[PDB]
Amino acid sequence: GKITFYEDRGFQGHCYECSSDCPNLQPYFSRCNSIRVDSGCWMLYERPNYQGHQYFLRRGDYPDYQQWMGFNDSIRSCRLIPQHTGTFRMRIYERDDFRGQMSEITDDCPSLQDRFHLTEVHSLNVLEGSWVLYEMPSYRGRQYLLRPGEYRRYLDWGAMNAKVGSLRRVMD
Repeated sequence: GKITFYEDRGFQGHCYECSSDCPNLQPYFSRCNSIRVDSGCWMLYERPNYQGHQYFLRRGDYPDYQQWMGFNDSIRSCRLIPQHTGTFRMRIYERDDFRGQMSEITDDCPSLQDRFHLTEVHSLNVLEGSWVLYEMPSYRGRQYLLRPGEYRRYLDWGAMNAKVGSLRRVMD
């Protein structure tokens, strides 16, 4: 994977090229107002150690931070997301700790409201592949990376509430 961070918009100013996970990008650049992703699927984070607002980016040019639905120009850590192939799989649950009704999801869902008549998910279990959870339908709003593993409370994917609008498999 290869991603380049620019301090100013329109691919101007001090920049930095990255090809791996980095838990603290501050030793390399101070702010980010545009990005070129040459390859790889990336999750970017507002704060060091993969904290704060999260943003999903794939190959392409992003001339302003609005293009990754940014809240501000802070990008201080990043993950190169492993690219799974074949069946992605996750189980979603109505209640904490894998309780309540369970639904299995093995494809993209642009509206959990349309598919399940749900506005919230309170726990989920990611069995295969990485995913991005979105606050709003059609892959909009706040974003949260779901790697394989257990998420027994919504707090575990970094959200401040259980609102879930859409879910996307991380694919190139």
